[PDB]
Amino acid sequence: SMQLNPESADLRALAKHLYDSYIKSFPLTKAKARAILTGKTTDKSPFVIYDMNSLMMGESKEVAIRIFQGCQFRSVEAVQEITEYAKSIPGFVNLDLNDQVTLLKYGVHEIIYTMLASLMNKDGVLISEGQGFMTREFLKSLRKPFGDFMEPKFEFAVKFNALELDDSDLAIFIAVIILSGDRPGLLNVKPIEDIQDNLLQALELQLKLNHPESSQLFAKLLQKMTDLRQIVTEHVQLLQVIKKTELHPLLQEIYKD
Ligand SMILES: O=C(NCc1ccc(NS(=O)(=O)C2CC2)cc1C(F)(F)F)c1ccc2c(ccn2Cc2cccc(F)c2)c1
Repeated sequence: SMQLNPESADLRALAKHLYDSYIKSFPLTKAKARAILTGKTTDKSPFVIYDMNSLMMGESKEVAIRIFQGCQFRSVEAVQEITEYAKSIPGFVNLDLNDQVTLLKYGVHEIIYTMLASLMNKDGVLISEGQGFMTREFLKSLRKPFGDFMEPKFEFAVKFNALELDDSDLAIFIAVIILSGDRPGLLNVKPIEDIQDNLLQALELQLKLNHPESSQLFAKLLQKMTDLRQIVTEHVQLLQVIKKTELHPLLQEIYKD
């Protein structure tokens, strides 16, 4: 932040641009989520699924299957949302279409887990764009091996939510994730890394401006990009299981290779 000059003003314009398209691409923001989770919102208070009884009034193996079929459904519409946003990242549509598909191939699950944290508190998660709330302990209590399917998310979210990012912060963060230069099968790492470096400059200036009394928030955020890789691997391992135990075409395209 040290200087107010043309370079720092471009980085603010890039942050504004990302925020606006974020707001356009993501109906349920962290600000709206935090409002629903605190009772303040105008929107009719969401129904709380906390046991088998409350799940029935909301709508065993059938209870589990149904829940995971919604998570597959919402995850598909979540990929649409994130596709829209990526298109708004200055530069992104000027890379080999192959690289674009790649960057998004490996990106969506990391963003999903990132933005899922926005919908979470200690007690549980907002579902169906804020109309429901499903508790951590209920999800936990589901038949093995689906029973332990969100716990990693809740664990991630607890530590992620303690950073106290807002929508402005997350917009740039989410862009930094999509423009990851280490994804398999990238043709041109240079142009990708080049955009990410500018995004990383915009994030840093954003975190300095937005979190005055917040030590190494930049470093801690970049370390979260490490937690996310690990979480995505552990999901895949869990689905490598369901294959033998018990997805959606576009999720199958992403899980392949
Ligand atoms: O928003 C949902 N889930 C978000 C989500 C996304 C991904 C995941 N994890 S994942 O899939 O592993 C990710 C990598 C791709 C988990 C969730 C979670 F539920 F935990 F929050 C949601 C939940 C229930 C829904 C539906 C749709 C139908 N059900 C039933 C119903 C329950 C209550 C009322 C009702 F009308 C339907 C959608």
